[PDB]
Parts: sequence; C-alpha cells; structure tokens
Amino acid sequence: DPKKVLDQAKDQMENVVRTLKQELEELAKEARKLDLTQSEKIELKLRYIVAHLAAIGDIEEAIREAKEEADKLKRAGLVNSQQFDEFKRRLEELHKEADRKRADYAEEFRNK
Amino acid sequence: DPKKVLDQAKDQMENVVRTLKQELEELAKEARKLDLTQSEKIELKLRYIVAHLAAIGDIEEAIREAKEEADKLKRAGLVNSQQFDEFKRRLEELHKEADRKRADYAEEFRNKL
Repeated sequence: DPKKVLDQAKDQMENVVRTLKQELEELAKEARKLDLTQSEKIELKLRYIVAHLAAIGDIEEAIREAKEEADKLKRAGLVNSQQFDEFKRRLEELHKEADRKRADYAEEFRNK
Repeated sequence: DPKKVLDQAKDQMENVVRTLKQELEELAKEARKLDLTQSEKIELKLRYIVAHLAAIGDIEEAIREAKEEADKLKRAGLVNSQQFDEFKRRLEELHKEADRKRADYAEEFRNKL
C-alpha cells in the first residue's frame, strides 16, 4: 500500500529527529562537566558532528527505503502511473519538511 | 486574509506551548526540595493538572477561533472555495504540530520526575 509507505517513512524520519534531539541534549549535559580530560573534550565535539551527519544520513536512508518499496509495488502491478507520480510528489514534501525540522533543532542547540 | 489567520493561530499556540514549558520547569524544581508534607505534594499535583488543562483547552480554542475567523470571511464571500479547503489543511497541520510539543513537554516532565 503506497499510503502505508509514506506513513512508514514519516514515523522513521520523525524518530530520527527525536533521536537527534536526545543526542544533542545528552551532549549539552556533558559539556557542563568539570572533570573532562583531553580525550573526552575532543570526543564530545566530534560526537556533535556525527550526531548531525547521522541525522542527515538516516533522513536519506528513510527516503531511499520508501522509494525502493514503491518500485516493488510498481513492478508487481499493484500501483499505476498516477499513484506513482503522486507518491514521489508527496515524498518530496515529507523530505523537505523533515529537512527543516532537523534544521530547527540544530539551530536551537547551536545558539548555546 | 487567510494567511494572517493561519499565522495568528501559530503565535497563539506557541505562546500556549511556551507557557506550559515555563510552568512545568518551575514545578520540576519545586518537586525535588526535601521536607514536603503529604499535602504539599498534592498541591503541586493540583497546579500541574490546571497547567495541563489550560494548555489542552487553549490549543483547542485557538483552532476554534481560527475556524470562526475563516467562516466569517466566507460569510461575506471574501475567500474562494478552493482557498477555504487549503486553509483547513494547513490549520490542522498547525494543530498537530502544537499538540506534539504540548504532549512532549508533559512527557519530558514526567520522565525527569
């Protein structure tokens, strides 16, 4: 069901944004610790960069799995050309609106 | 102007959601203080409940006042029918976005406690 594929992706792309929020808040808590060695300060700064790449990457992997799942329904004959082009049209809308919500939290914790 | 009415509901709901945030943070800080009678803990529970019911109700009455604003522009034919459909679609997206943050703050407060 092409509708189920869009809903499956919006759950995953929201779950990635919530995972990003929790990882940035866990780093903000550890930035306040007064007993950070040299090993742990550089680790926290690089973990901040990875937290963003992992969000960008898991957003793309959610779009990729959704685009592959619709191609299977197309090749099976369960989806016509009118449903296919509609599905990519609304997938880009979910792709761009999740790309903003990720930038909204990233701008929120970058103001520290 | 239908876009103004959408943006009025956004700011009115972000204030509601911010007011819950400020209220819940204050309740979190006063919950940890030692020396609390069995009734003082109940008074905080009571202030929490009212804070919750105010957020739920005011989110609802912001959507309702926006719909009554839209139906008032339709009564005088100031809005096209194709617009009226588009306004309802973006209003409930503002509704889902506001209730998500509201339910987050209440859940974030329950975990910290």
